[PDB]
Amino acid sequence: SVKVIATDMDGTFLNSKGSYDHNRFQRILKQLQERDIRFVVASSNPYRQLREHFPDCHEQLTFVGENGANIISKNQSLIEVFQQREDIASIIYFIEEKYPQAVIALSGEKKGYLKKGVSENIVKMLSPFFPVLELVNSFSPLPERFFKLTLQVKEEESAQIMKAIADYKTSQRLVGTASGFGYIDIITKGLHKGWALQQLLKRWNFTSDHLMAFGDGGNDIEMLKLAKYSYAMANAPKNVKAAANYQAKSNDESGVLDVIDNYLAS
Ligand SMILES: [Mg+2]
Repeated sequence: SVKVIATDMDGTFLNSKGSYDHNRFQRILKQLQERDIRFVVASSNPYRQLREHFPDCHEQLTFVGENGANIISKNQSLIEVFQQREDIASIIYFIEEKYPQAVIALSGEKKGYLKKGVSENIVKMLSPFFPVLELVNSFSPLPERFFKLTLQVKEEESAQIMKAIADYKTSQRLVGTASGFGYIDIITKGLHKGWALQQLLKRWNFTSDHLMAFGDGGNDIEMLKLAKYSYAMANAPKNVKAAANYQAKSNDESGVLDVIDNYLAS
């Protein structure tokens, strides 16, 4: 009895080439709509970057970006929660002083920011997760309103740095969540994809019993635990599989659309 379908993007809905079966999807979408089944894109990426994947139908979908702080539906802003400048400045000072190896990117309403001096190769890596990317000589004072920050770090120091963040004075406001191999999103504490879906379920008057959800990452775990019909991609790591009730094929075998066509076929 599925009424909302929510999917992660990178590593899940998207294949390893960063694309998906457009035709198969649009035909599925027509089906979902005529059944009043809601479709939710739930990603750490900014909304502006998520809509580009759905050029011809984005206005018919709901988007959860920034892991949760920004929600758009029907091409309209439903929720936008910004971090406090004082908190941002403070966690930045802490990371610069304590973990100089982490590359810091700020994710703003309209663009992203890196510090000048970051290597071209990093700039080239990140520039994909941002509409526009501006380089500044300092973060103090700050530039725009910001949904989240992103740290690029060695995957092996990831846990340590996340714990350092959780133990810092900004603790009640800011928390890290693994948003990919070698990445930590510093989000407003509690504003994760599970929270986002709860807000949408509560607003559409459904329960988690009607939720089907797909993920492959740490930042998908609250969402997966929430959804009764929770799917870890075949390519997800053990801990993310632990949070799911069902396993899908890999993102390179259209694992998401496969499950959806299966449900519909039911
Ligand atoms: Mg992912």
